[PDB]
Amino acid sequence: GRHVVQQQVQVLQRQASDINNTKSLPGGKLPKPVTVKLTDENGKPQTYTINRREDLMKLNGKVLSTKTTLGLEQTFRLRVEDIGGKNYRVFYETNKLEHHHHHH
Repeated sequence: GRHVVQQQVQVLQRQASDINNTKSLPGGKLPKPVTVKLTDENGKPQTYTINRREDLMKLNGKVLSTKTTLGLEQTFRLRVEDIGGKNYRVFYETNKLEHHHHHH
């Protein structure tokens, strides 16, 4: 359902936090790989292995689909951005229901 996205993206925001709080080996590679799992808009869970802090950027641009009862399946997009020296934050953008942003 929609909670798949809401859970996976939320935990990913925490994942980024872990990655961001974890020290990195020369190059920006991470001590220990983290498994992040996103379900694409077609409904297939893809498991990404974060071996470097920069792997967070791989997730930016990911598309999710949200199936909700009493509504419709909306397209959600995974967005990650830089906040510091190889430090990235995660959130989700929804262009299907725009309250302030307009598509360019």
